[PDB]
Amino acid sequence: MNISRMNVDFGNSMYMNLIDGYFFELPTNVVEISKEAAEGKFTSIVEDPADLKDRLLVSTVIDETERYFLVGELAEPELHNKVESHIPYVTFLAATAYYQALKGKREDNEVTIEYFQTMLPIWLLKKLDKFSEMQKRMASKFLGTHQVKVLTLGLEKELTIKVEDAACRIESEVARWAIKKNFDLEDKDYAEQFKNYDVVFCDLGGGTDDLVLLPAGLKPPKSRDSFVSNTAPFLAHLEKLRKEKLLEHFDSVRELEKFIYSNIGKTKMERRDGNTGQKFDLTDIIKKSLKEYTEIKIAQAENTFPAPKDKVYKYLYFGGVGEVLEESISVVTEERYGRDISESNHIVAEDARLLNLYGLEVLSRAEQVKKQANEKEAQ
Ligand SMILES: Nc1ncnc2c1ncn2[C@@H]1O[C@H](COP(=O)(O)OP(=O)(O)O)[C@@H](O)[C@H]1O
Ligand SMILES: [Mg+2]
Repeated sequence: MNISRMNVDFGNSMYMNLIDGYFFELPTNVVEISKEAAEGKFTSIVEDPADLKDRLLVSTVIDETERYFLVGELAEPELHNKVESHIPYVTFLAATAYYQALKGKREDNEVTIEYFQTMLPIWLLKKLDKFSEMQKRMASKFLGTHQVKVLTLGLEKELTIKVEDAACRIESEVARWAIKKNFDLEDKDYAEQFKNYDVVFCDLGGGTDDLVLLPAGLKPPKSRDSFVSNTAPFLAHLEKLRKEKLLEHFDSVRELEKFIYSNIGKTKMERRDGNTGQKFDLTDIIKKSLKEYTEIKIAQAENTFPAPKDKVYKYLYFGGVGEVLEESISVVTEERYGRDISESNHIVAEDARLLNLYGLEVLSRAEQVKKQANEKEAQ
């Protein structure tokens, strides 16, 4: 099987990837188990490749040792350095094997990837004096030939995966390409509102909040000071909310997190007991808590890059939390700056959760065009 473009967002909450324009995502969990635990782990055969996604049991050889991993939703009932940790690498292998099983032939045991692309979080890059070298090591982790075994009964095989070319971009910053261009590499009219304003890109996530200062026209950051990461996370805010106000309704922060993004955006946020179908309106409690958090976010962003009083900044909010907070952001910015500045200067991205990934996708299409241009000039 041949893959032209593969773009990966190793999130803290979800692994997400686009493979030749095809989207799917997996829970980030990777649990390492022993050989005997993996045997007699999985009991009944599966035949439909789609079922593999929730049943990812793989092995791969690491430092000449064959090790066994539960990946994604199968790892569920059981901030890492993205470069030196095996977790992203193992997730990538399982993801690729899943896509092969879903879209490819049973007897095809080989996958070639022309162009692999991922990225690194700002909090990790800022620890080093040079971003480029860490990004190069990240890319090198995926370049070349790898093998993985699928041990899920019914879909067993050892897959050889060959990555011909690989690159690593900067999270949050790279998302600007999803605003600048569409996948046909046309300039977006949507980006014109940022033609004359420096923009603070606010990547609001579950575990970090990363901000990039983009000079007018969504141009590259001027220096290292234009990249900032914060850690007083959204998940801690939810788990404090759960233990204080909602202990009755959620036994884990993951449950509360799932209920919120599933239910934010409608007028009533209703919790549904499965046994008796009884109803609990949790709307007031939740929007109130989200507004609190948003007030902290707006203030952080405002204070992160001290806008000089002869400059007007605009703010573009994204990430999965940005998506959830969209309503809250509109309310809070209107209270704080007035309606006019709220609407024109505080923008929540559409596809906020997927913007980084989409930025990779745009770069991979430009790269793909560049390649074909180069190869035809080669005569
Ligand atoms: N459809 C969705 N699936 C999963 N999470 C979502 C979804 N929509 C919004 N979210 C929110 O996205 C957050 C994860 O944000 P993300 O940008 O992935 O940051 P991180 O990678 O740090 O978790 C979750 O806390 C969740 O509340
Ligand atoms: Mg992210």
